[PDB]
Amino acid sequence: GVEVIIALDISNSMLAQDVQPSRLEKAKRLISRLVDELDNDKVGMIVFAGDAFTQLPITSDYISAKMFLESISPSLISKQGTAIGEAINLATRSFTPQEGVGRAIIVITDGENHEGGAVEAAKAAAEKGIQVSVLGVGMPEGAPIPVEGTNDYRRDREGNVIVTRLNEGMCQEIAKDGKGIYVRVDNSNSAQKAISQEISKMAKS
Amino acid sequence: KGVEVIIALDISNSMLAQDVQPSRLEKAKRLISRLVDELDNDKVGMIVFAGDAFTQLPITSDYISAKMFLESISPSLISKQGTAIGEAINLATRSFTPQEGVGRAIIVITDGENHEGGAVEAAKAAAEKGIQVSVLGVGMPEGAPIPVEGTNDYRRDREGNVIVTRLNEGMCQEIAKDGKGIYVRVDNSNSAQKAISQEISKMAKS
Ligand SMILES: [Cl-]
Ligand SMILES: [Cl-]
Ligand SMILES: [Cl-]
Ligand SMILES: [Cl-]
Ligand SMILES: [Cl-]
Ligand SMILES: [Cl-]
Ligand SMILES: [Cl-]
Ligand SMILES: [Cl-]
Ligand SMILES: [Cl-]
Ligand SMILES: [Mg+2]
Ligand SMILES: [Mg+2]
Repeated sequence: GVEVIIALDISNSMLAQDVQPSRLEKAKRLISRLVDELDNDKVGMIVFAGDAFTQLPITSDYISAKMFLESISPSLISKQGTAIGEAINLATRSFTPQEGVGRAIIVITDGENHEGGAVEAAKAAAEKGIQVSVLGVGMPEGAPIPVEGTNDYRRDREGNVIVTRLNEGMCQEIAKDGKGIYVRVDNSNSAQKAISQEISKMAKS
Repeated sequence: KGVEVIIALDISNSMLAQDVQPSRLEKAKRLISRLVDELDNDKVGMIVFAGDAFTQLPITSDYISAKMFLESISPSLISKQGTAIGEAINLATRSFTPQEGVGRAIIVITDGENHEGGAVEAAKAAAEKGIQVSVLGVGMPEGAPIPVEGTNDYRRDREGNVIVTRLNEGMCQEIAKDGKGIYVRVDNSNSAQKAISQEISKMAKS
């Protein structure tokens, strides 16, 4: 039995629709399916934008895990930014006291505009027997972010349309130093299958 | 007291932006349809333009046909891209009846974006022939991306970057001023249509 903590980016950029139906909703589908492949394991979830917080404390209750998953939206966090380092640090503190267990942190993000700290956070996790993997959601080419109520798109401080890009290089550096894997999430089931197989390989270690 | 009205409609790719509902182009068509409903003893013609301009509807009192010619308008009518407002205005001035003593208007409907020059001179030359050139500016000055039909993607430049298109209010205003017509911004209300129909009515009565 292993412990998996998901660190899900819920910043505004995750509402981009360059993966269907959006980055965030694709990420929630993948998590749900990830949970379905778990056996006698425990799963927790952190959400982050400018801050990070524990959305789901580490649990074997998969029915509740899916209900908590389905209620996630960017409105859970008002402060904006991409605080991957804080999320990883929170996750490392969020595992159970048991020794001898395989432990994974799965960061699901577009990796965009992270100031600094994720790489070190991932390094610190790795040296505590935790493997940090990153699932990169979005495309490097860039997409605008639709606004639900209106017919407009998200705008920066100056009032210009925001184009958000997947930053794969950032995602890759985190995963390398966190001793996990990186995979790009696209419309297929490829990312979910790749991370699920990394989980169950860790389980048989 | 009949007048002659020629509409010069921008059908370049930027008119597929959806910052006015349902799009800049489709909003323009709906406005034109209502403009035609307000005509009485009048004639109407239509030109579409992007990189080139052509006559979509020769000047006519047949409003039923005018509306069905409107429906067939889309950007695929012209493949060459650009914003050839001057060419459209110049074509419009050649398209009116020869008859002297008749009020005549050219109504340019566009986001006025990336015009290379000529429009203001063209509008001035129309004005010197007694034709009043008005401009209905569609879109947001603050910019919008251009969705691609059927997909969840957006039009991209050569380098792969999302295109953002803005209404250029300044350019639209210069054209209307020198053309001796009015400038009005098109938004989601019926305000632009009523302003222009008012201008047309005012012309017919003077
Ligand atoms: Cl999936
Ligand atoms: Cl951070
Ligand atoms: Cl970093
Ligand atoms: Cl912009
Ligand atoms: Cl274009
Ligand atoms: Cl209207
Ligand atoms: Cl021109
Ligand atoms: Cl000009
Ligand atoms: Cl861009
Ligand atoms: Mg973001
Ligand atoms: Mg254009």
